[PDB]
Amino acid sequence: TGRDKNQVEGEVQVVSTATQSFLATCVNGVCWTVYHGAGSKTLAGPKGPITQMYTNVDQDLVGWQAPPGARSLTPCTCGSSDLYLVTRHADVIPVRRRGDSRGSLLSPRPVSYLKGSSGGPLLCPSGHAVGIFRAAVCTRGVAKAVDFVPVESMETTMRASKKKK
Ligand SMILES: [Zn+2]
Repeated sequence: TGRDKNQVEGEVQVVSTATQSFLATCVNGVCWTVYHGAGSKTLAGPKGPITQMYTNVDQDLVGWQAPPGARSLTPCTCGSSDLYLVTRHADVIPVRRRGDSRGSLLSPRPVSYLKGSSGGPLLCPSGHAVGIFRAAVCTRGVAKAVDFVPVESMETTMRASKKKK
């Protein structure tokens, strides 16, 4: 079921697929990344291409089966929305969630800098992942608001991995 070797111990893992590179946040023992970047799965685990377990195309999301290769952050809805997002490498900025699919980036920046920041996570002020960046709202040439996938959508995969048959 994928390579999944070498201890990851990382809340967010940067990877690259046949189309591009972006981010994936481990949540509830499930690595979640952005569908508009993975496509035909086969990304890069700790050391080898891993296969995806589920894919919410209607929601543009894909969740793998992370186990001993992921720290997995805590979901928790959090009444407070002072979240924090990290870019492909770091960029720790505070974003106030404006909805389950929207967050207000307190620090506007050129959307080009957010290229690959999608698939990351908006962590509550306590270290709880509740939103994975899905799209940047760029006005003149900088994102003035971040759109992201809801963690509640990850729970549906946990209830049943697609279950087509
Ligand atoms: Zn939380």
